[PDB]
Amino acid sequence: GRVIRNQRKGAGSIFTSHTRLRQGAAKLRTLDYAERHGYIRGIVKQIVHDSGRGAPLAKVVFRDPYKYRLREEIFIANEGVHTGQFIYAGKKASLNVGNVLPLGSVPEGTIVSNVEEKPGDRGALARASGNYVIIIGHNPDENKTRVRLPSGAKKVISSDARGVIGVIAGGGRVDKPLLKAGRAFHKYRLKRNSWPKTRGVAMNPVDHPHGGGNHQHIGKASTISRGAVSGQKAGLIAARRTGLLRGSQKT
RNA sequence: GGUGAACUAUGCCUGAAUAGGGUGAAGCCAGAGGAAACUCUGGUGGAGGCUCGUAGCGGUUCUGACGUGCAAAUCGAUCGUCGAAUUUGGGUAUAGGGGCGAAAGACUAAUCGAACCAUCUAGUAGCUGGUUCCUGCCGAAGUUUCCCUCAGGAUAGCAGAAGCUCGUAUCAGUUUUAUGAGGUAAAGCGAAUGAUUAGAGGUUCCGGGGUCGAAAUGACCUUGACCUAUUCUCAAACUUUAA
RNA sequence: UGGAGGUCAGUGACGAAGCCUAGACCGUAAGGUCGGGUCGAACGGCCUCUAGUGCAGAUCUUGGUGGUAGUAGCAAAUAUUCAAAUGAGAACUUUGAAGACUGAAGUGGGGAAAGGUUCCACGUCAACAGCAGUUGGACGUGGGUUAGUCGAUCCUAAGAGAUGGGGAAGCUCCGUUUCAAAGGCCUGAUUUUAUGCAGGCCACCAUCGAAAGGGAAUCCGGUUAAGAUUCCGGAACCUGGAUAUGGAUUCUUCACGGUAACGUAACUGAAUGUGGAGACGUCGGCGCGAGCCCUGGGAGGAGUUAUCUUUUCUUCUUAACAGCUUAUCACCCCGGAAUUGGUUUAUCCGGAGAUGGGGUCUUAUGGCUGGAAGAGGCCAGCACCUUUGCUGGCUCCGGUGCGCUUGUGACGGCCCGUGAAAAUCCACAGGAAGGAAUAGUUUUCAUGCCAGGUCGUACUGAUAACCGCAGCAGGUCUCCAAGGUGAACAGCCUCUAGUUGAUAGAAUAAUGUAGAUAAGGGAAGUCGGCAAAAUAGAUCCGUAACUUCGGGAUAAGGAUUGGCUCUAAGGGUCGGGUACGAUCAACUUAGAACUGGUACGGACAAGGGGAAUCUGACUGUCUAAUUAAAACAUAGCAUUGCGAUGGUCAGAAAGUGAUGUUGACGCAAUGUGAUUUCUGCCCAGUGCUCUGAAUGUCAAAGUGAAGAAAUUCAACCAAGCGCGGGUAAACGGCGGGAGUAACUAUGACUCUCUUAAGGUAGCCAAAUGCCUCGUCAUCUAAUUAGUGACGCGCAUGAAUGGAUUAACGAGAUUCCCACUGUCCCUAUCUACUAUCUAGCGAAACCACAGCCAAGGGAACGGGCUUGGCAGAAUCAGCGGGGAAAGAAGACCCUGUUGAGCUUGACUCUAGUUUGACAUUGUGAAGAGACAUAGAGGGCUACCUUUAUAGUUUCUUUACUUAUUCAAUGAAGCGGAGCUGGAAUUCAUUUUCCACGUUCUAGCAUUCAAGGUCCCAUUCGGGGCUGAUCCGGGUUGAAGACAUUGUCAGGUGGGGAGUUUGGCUGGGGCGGCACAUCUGUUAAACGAUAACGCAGAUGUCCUAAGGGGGGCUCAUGGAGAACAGAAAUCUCCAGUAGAACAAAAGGGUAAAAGCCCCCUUGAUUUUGAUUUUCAGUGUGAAUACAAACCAUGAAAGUGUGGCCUAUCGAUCCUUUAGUCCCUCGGAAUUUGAGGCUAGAGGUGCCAGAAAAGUUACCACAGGGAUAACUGGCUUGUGGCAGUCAAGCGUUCAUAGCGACAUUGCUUUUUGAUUCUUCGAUGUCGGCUCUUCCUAUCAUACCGAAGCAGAAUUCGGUAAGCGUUGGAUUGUUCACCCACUAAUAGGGAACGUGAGCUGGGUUUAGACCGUCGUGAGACAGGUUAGUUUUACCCUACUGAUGAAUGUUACCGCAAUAGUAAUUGAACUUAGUACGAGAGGAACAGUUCAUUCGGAUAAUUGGUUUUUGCGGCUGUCUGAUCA
Repeated sequence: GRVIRNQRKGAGSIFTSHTRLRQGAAKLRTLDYAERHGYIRGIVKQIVHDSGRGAPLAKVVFRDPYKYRLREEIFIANEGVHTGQFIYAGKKASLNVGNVLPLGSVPEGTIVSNVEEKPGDRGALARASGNYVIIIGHNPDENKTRVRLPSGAKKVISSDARGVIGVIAGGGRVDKPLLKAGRAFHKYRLKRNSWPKTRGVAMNPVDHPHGGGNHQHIGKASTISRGAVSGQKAGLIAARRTGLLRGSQKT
C-alpha cells in the first residue's frame, strides 16, 4: 500500500493553514506588572471579522506604562463589546463584560472566555464563537480555581490565569445549514485543505485500510487501538464505545 | 546513487475572462377587505452553486470521418455546461514505496498496480533461437535407480577412442542329448471352492391347509425342518490334470 | 585464414595483393594451379609455432539494395480568371483588371511566454518549400533594436534562505529571531587631531522571491530599407543636488482672513508619538462622462445620373502639461418641523436638527484659454531629370439616445466566503533649538542652475517564425472591436484592414465520403427509432397529474405573423396683472381598412411531445488516449479521539516540524449520503474500550545454597496476555421439523430441537429469484419485453442504511402521438474522390511462388500422386482463397520466473508501550529485618507484635542547584516596611493593603515640574529628594520526576523480505496410483504399465517371543428331571470343511492349532549373504563364527512374532559405553570437545523451515496441454432395416408394431489430443451463392381400413419454391397470420480486411450470495476504440500482340439456360353418395413468385439553378 491521506498531513505541504487574511494571533496582553497589582485601561478601536474564524476579534489600544507609546492588542471579541468602549485589565479590574480579570478574582459562576491555561500564556480555553468558561469554585489554599470547559471537562488551574468576562461573539454559527457544497467550499478555502473528503471505502486497498472489495465495505472493525501506528489509524481511534448515543453520560 | 510538478494532480500567492433572453425570491409602495388577528389585488424590486442559450470549459452519440491519418487521439455533425465547487496565465510548494488524488489505481513530461537516468550488470534462466570447412571409419538413446524429480540432473545401460595381456582363444540371442523348474493355453466341474437348469423316494424336528375336527408317529401334496442318484451350463482374482 | 620462428640466397613496378571471367587442368571433396581482363606494392611455397581462424539462417549486428511501383496517393479550411511585364522557362513571381473570402470573440491592428535575426535591403535558385518556382521564414552578403519619464532595477507576497545555535560519521539537515555582547546625525570636538576625547533617540536583526501585484516622472507632430512614448522639432514633468533674487523680523519675533465648514503665494519647528495614502471581492440597476455609433446645416473632394429624394461615400482633428472654472457625496451658519415632510428606479433620512434659505477644495468629469495651428487633415495652383519644395484657401456650426464599450459616481444584494504585504510619500501632535546697525530665517511661495548611469527595445506570436521529429487541420495567455438584420460580440450580408494561401488539367463509370429528395404505407426495419424527419422565433389564448408549494411549465394544446395606407395611447423644455400656448422629441405597444396563386419567424436562425418504471436527491467531479455512469463529491445525518507536558500526523536527528495567526460553535479520524418517514433484534465471535483480589503467565536488572568458580530459582515479579464489564450510525449476524378449523385447501392455533439474536417495519421474479420465458391482470393479432399485482424471498431488508420522493439527469428501460427511406423497395440529384493525364512519389509485406478436383499426407495442398487442363502483355473493380498482414497468445498450462494487493502465512521491522541501570544531588515512618515467642483452625512453618551492636520498606514528604517547560525590549521579585484600615496587644509594631488612577472614543514623552542646600545664576546649572531602604535570583511553572542514553519484554500488514508440493487422459476440485504389502491383470522362469480390478499398512503382542510336553479342530449324529435352537456331560463320525493379531495368498494335525511347565535367543561382538538394487542407502533376514544363555531326558531347537508388509540420512540434542583421548607454556578439579552403539524425524516416506489473491497484471516458454474448425470413433443423438407377439371390430404386415436384432449418418453431444499457443478473429443476425436428400409444396404414379371430398403409406423425382410479424442477443423456442408449402441439412458449426456488435469475454460501476481480507461467482445488471488490400490468385466486366494485311457477312465446338404456382367461371351442384357432403380431364379469364426488357402513360428525382415567387444584405434608387 501507499502512504494514506491522514499520514500525508504531517508533512505540511498543501495542508498548512491559509493565513493570509488573518488579523494576527488573538492574544491577551502580556501579564507584565500592572495586570497583577492593579489594572490598566484600554479602548477597543475596532471589531473585525477574522477570515477562517467564526468569532470576531477586537483591536484594543493600551498605553505603555514604561514608555510613551500606544500598544495595540488583539483580543477575541466577547458578545456585547462595542467600539469606543473601555476594557480594564488586571486584578483590580471590575467584573464587567470585556474585562480581563484573573480567575481568582471572580466569583463562582462567572462566565469567562479566552482563559489562560497557565498565568501568562495569553489565553487558551473557550476561544471559539459562542463558547465560554464557567467558574465552578476556588481553592485559595494552594491558590487555584476549578472551571468548566466548553467540552464539559472539569479542570483546575492557578487563580492567576486571566480571562475575558463574557461569552465569545458570533455564537449560533453552526445553527444554519450550509445547504450547499459551495458554502462548505468557501468555508474551508480560508482554513486549510481538508475538504472535500473521499471515503476510504471508495478507495483501493493501496490507498486506504478501508479500500477495496467487490462491495464498498470496511471489512474489519473500524475501531482502532491507541497503540496502532500511522497508516493504521483510520476509522474510530481508541473508541470507548460506538453506535448512536442514547441516554446521558453523566455530563 | 541521482534527475524531473514546461504535461498533469492538489494547496497557496498574484493577475485576467464570461452576449443576449426566460423565470421572477426578499425588501418596498398603493389600494381593497376585516372588530381584531391578519388577508387579498396591482405595482416595484432584481435573488438563485435557477433556467434557454453565445465566448469559454468539456466530450454524449453517430459505435460518422480517418484509422500506413492533418493528428501516437484529430476532424464533422450531435451534444453537457455556461456567473460559478467557473475558466485560466505567471509565481510558489509537495518527488518515487515518495507526492498528489471530489477516488479512475487516476495523475506524477506520449512512461504509472510504483516515473525517468546511470551504475551494480555481460544480473540468473532446468526455457526459445542460433552455433561457421571437407572426406574417411565407427556409431546410439528415449530404458534402470535416486532427486520439490515430471520441459532438468546424477547414475547404470547403449557409443567412440586409447589401448593392454597369446601363435588356435575354456566362447555363442542356435540345435542335440540328459536333467530340472513353471500353473499360462487347453481341459474339468456325475472332482474340492464358488456359480448354476430341470426332473427322480421317503419324513408334522415348531410353522401353510383341510377326510374326519388335538383322534395316537393319523391309507396326500407344498418349502425338504432329516435323503442320494442323475441332469443343462460356467470362473481374471477356482481347480485334480496340464501343453 | 590472420600473425610468428626457420628456409626457398622464392615471386614482383618487365606488375605483388585484390577483383571479374557458362576459359583450362588437378583433387571424391574441402580447395589448389593456370589462361584472359582489370590493377598498382607488396606477397607466396615448404618445415614448424600461434590464434580474436572458416557462416545461409540467430524476428542476428552495421551498412547497402530490391519486388511492391511510377503504385497508394498528393481530395478539410467556397475560387479562381484575363492581360501585361519579368524571365530559357510562368497555373503558382510582380503590376493592372475582374471575381471572391475573413466580416471587428476577423484571415484586422498590437503584445505575454517561447523563438533568435525569422526583421530589412541587395544578389540569388544546387538543395528545401511532398506539383512548380524567376518567389520565400531558403541560399550568400550586409544593414538594423538609440530612454531620467516605456520595463528591469526598488518593495513586499506565497515561499526560499545565511548568520547565532543545535543535530548529522559525513555529503549536509533543521532553524529565521531563535537561550547572540547583532543600532545614525546635529554648530559635540570643532589647530600631533577629524572619532587623540564625558555631547541622544533607540531596542532596528540578514538577504533572495512579481518584465500581469505596489511603484517618482512624457506628450504631440515628423522622421527610416528596417528603431522609436527612446531619434528630430516643439511643449512638459519627476528625483537628486550648494549657494541666489523677488514678498516678510531692528517700535508683537515665527501670517492673515472667514462667527463656521474653510480660504490664500508663502506664513520656523528637533526628539518622540500618532494618523492617512499605498490598499484592494463580486454582482445588479440607476446617473454622469470619454471614445465609438446615428443625424441636420454649411464648406471641399469622389461616385451615379436613358429616368429618379437639396443624392451615395468621404475630410472638417486637438496630446501631456499650466491657469481659470466646473460635483454627486460630505460638512458649516440661520427660521425649528404632525396636517409628518423631503426623497430614489430601487425606502431611506430628520429635535443626534429635517424641509427651506445661505454657504468650500482636490483638471472626479466637462467647458474656456494657454499648449495650438505655426501641427495634422481636406481641396485648388505653380515646380518639370542639382535623390527638394513654393502659393492660395478650408479646417465652421450644431442635434439626438433604454445605443455599444470603457471609466467614474452614488447606491443596493451576497457570504459559517467579508475579499494581500511591504517599500514609499505626506499630514498631524509637540515645543528641543535659533533668531536686533543693512542682519537672522522663509530653498513645503515664485523664478533661476546642473545631472539623471546600467541592462532590454528588430520581428513572429502562429493552418509557416512557439511546442508537437515538419512550413503538422492539434496545442498555446491577453487588449481594441464599424454598418444592416435581429433579443443578441448568434447566423447571414457588407465597410476599414488583410488575404485570395492549400499540386493541377480532362466527360466526371462502379464503390465510397459529405449533402439532399421521394408516390402509397408509416418502425412492418433494427438488439434498440441507430440515423434522419418532425409545429422551433415572437404575440395572444390555454395549460393536467403530482409537488418539498419553490415548481412541474415553453406542460399538453390552439390561433396569429407579409406588404401597404391609416388610427389611438405613452414625453421633454417657460414670462404669472390677483389654467394658458407655438415650439421641439423617440420608439414601444394596440387597432382598422386594403392587398396577394392563403403567402408571410418566407433565407438565416430555431424545444418534438406525452404516459410510466429502474436509478442517483439536486449543481458539481473522474478513468488525458475504448467506460461520464447508477461511480466520486456534496449539503444533511451519525459515530470516534483530544483541554496543550494534548489528539492526529511528519522527521535520521535536532534548542526540529504540519494542524496552529488554532482551542471543543475547534482540530483531527471515519461511515452514511438532500428532503419525508423510519432506522427493529443480537456484544456469542473478531475488534475497540474500561477495570484491578492475582495458592494465573511473566523479560532484563536486582535479591536469595557451601568448597572453586564459571553456573538453576523465587519474587502484592512492569506492561502485555489471561480474568471481568461496556460497545452494533464497530466489523458483522439475524433458524428448522411436525400436527391442527365439522367439504377440500390453508393454517389463526399447537408442540418439539435449537441460536448471540433467529429478519421487525418495509420492499420484491426489483439493477438483488436459481427454478424462470414464475402465476394472474393489462398492454398487442401475436409480447422470454414493459407495467400492476402476488407468493415459504436459490440469496430482499433497515446510516454494510430500509421505504418513499417533487425537481433534476448526454444514465436503464416500456408504450403512445407526431414524424419520417429504418423498412416494403428501391430510385434520382449535387460536390469531393476513385478514373485518365503532367509532375511528385512512399509503405505494409515478401522461403520460393501463385488454376483446379480428388487422393494420400503433421488427419483442410500452390507445389507431392492421378486426373481436369493449359497461349503473350494487360485495365477497372472485387472481397472466395493466400489457414493474407499487423504482436515471440494478453486465454490455458508449465517454470522450483515475477510483481501489485491481502491476511491468524513464515521471518523480521520503523514507531510505540513497559521495566532496569545511567546525568538521579539530604533526612523520617509497623525497614517482607538475623537467633530464644499467645489466638482465632473438621502445642502445627503468609495475618497490627516486642525484651539483646548493627546499611533496606509498602511509600508519602520539611528542598533546589542538575535536568525540563513558558514569557519578557529579562520594569518592578523577596524581605524590611513609611500616615492609616482590621472579628483588634494587656507595654511602641506580633499579618496584610492605598504605595493614594472606572460616568465620557480627549491628554499623558524632552535627566520632570516642584522642594532643600551650593555656584562669577556667561547657551544657566550641580547634589539630594520627588520616585524609601536592603538582597543583584529577570520572572514564573517543574523537579531529582520527566527527558535523554543503553539494554530487556509487549505491540506492531504501517512497512520489508520470502514462501504459498507432486502425479494427473489440460489445469482445478476429487483421489493417491508419492514409502509400502496380498491376489489378479501378468501372456506357466524373472521382469513388466494405466487415476486397471479386489483389498491391506504406519499397528498389535512379556506373550501373540523361545524351548519342551500333552492333546485334536470346524461341523453333523446319537439322551436327560425345570435343561430348550444355543449352559453341560458321554460316545460316535469327521483331510482340517477350524484355529493360528491383522489384508490377502501360501503354510501348519502325535503341529505351526488348543492347554500346561520353565524361561527371556526380542541378548553380546562384528563380519558374509538374499530381496528392491547402482548390485548405493534404507527396511526386512537367510546361514554361519566367537560368547553367554533358555529349554529339553536327549537329539536338538531358539539372534522376536509360521512366511510374504508394518518404516527413516547429514547437522544438532540426548543417552549408554573401564576419565579411553584432547583442551596444544606446565599442572589439579569443574566444564567443553572427541571415539563406539541407540533415541528424538523428516508419511512429499534418499529426508525445505512456508498463506492467499490478481477481472490491474508481467516474463520465459509450451500446440509436450485445455478453450474453435478439421481428422479417428459413434457410446449418446438422429435416421433406416430384418423377425413378427400384438394393435388394427371377427385381419400381423392399409397403417402400425413389443421382445430382440442388423445397420446407416456425422445436421447432437461426448471420447481423444493429431494439427495450430513467434495468434487460422469466437455467438447470433443481416447479406449472398452453391450443394445434399433423409420430399413440406408443386408433376406423374402405385397402395389403403381409397365408394365422394379430405387424408394416410409408398415410388420416380432436389426441376422449382419454401414467407410476413410480437417477445428474446439469442441458435433454439413460442405465439399471431399468410398461398401451394411455410422440409431438413452442408459448404472452416459457409460467410467480421462483407457489415453489425445486442451477447459472451479486459480495464469503470452496482446488487445478491460467498470470503476476515485482498477478492470469487456457468448469478443478475449498466457503460465499454471492430485496423490494413494498391500484391498474387479467383471472380465480374474491359483491352489486346501474334500463324500476308484490311474490311464485311457468317458458321458453331464448347460453356451457360428458366420459368413458377394459385384462384375463379364452365365442367357441375354433376359423377359418388339409399344423407351430409362433394371432385376430376377438356375449355376460358385472371393472379403468386421469378426472369428479360422498355419509358408511351402515371409516379419519383432536379445544377435544365429553365420559369416564377419569397427573405436578409450589397450594388445610391429603378431595372438588372
